Amino acid sequence: ASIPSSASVQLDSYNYDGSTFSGKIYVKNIAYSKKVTVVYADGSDNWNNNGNIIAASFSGPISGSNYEYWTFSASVKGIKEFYIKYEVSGKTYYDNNNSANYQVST
Repeated sequence: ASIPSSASVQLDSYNYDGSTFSGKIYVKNIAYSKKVTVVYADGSDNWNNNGNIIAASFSGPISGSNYEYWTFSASVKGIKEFYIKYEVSGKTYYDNNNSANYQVST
């Protein structure tokens, strides 16, 4: 089957409660030196020409497909919007709704 659809990467899911972020990601292995970077926007709603990034960490290869599987927990004090970036030591892409921002269910 063909996994890629949105981009090289697609957001799996994340959780929230009080002030807590816990997120994991579903992305293809292009090369090896990859660095997955969250950009999740503050409780001001969207970036004021800023770049609030928090690096995600790989958990392991996704058994059953040619993809990798990323996880991390974050202490966020105020979030509202976001999009996750796929930054590679060769390329860069974006997983972002359509062309705007993911609204965080707060």
